[PDB]
Amino acid sequence: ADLEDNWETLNDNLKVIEKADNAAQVKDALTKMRAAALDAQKATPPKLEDKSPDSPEMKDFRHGFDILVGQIDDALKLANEGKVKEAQAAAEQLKTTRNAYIQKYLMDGEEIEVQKEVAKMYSSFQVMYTVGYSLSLGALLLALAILGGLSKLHCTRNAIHANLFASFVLKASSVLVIDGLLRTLSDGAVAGCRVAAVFMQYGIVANYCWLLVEGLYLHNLLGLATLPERSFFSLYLGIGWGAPMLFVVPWAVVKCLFENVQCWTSNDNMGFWWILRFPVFLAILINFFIFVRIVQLLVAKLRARQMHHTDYKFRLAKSTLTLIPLLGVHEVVFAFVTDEHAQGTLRSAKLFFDLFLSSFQGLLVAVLYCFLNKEVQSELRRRWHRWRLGKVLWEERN
Repeated sequence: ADLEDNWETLNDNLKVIEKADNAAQVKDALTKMRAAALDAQKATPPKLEDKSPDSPEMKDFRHGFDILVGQIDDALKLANEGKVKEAQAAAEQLKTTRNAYIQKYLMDGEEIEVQKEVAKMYSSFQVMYTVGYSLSLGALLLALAILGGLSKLHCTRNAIHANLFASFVLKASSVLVIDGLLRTLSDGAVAGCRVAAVFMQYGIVANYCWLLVEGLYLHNLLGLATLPERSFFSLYLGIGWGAPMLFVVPWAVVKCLFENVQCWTSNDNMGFWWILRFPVFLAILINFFIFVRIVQLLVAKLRARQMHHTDYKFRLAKSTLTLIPLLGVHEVVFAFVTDEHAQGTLRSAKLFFDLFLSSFQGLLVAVLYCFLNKEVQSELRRRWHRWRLGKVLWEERN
């Protein structure tokens, strides 16, 4: 019905035709273009809303679509004869008619301004996630700098975090190299982000095994609180790190050299479902059934008053069960919840909405586990006054 909708149908199906491998694909796309052209022909472009429906402009507008439908039918005849290449070549000539007959009626005084307003919004969203990730990066760089090299260093919990934070810092930095290189002999830099896109998919799944570790070593460790093994789990600590590398790295490094295109590799279906969608789904599934037993045993400690309102075990509990569903579900909606291709206008809205939450991802983890823990806040203020005292006595020495 709406002209922009039919106009989008025409553009996406041109793309379908351009990338088609057989006549049936071309035929189906041309069919959708014909139907779209027929609908658009009955609409009123913005520049002619004040004009009469019988105006010479509206008659010109409608004749352009008669020409287009004519060319579409010519391309259909070719596709129906199995002439894929000829039909594809014919489809490339539609843009010529659209530009000369219809394009002059969409770009008017008001509509040529919207073009820039929409443009400064996508470039604002471009820094809006760049800022998110830079702060998310900096948070984790600071969160690790305080936990690393301390009396916290003697903690094993403050290591299964130090790596969880290391998985989000590897990702955020990879995204700022993709973002950076995508706006800059030349192949000495063009292939430079290709090796960087590796770490991003690597550290995109990795931030889900470390999210598996946090869920299990609340259960297997604090949940049970009866088993002697606790520190010797390094055999499954920085080894859990291995699953988002083993069932990812070949499924993307070998599948890339097979069908490589741009820096940020696009949907290959067979390629990426095996690459990252495999271990991220394996991790979010088994993290739910442990989570529901976590709360099941947590409420048992209410009447028994074991895990008290001020227990260190209970603090970690109201911070890890706050990161297993929030982070888990919203980055599960990411792959397939609104799984229909639909159109580009509605597709980008999903992408930009996922990029916004996916940017400030490592900020909230750095806050929940590091900057919000009460024994972390205290040791920090302890050594601050001791350093300050240190400086005072140092000035007295000389």
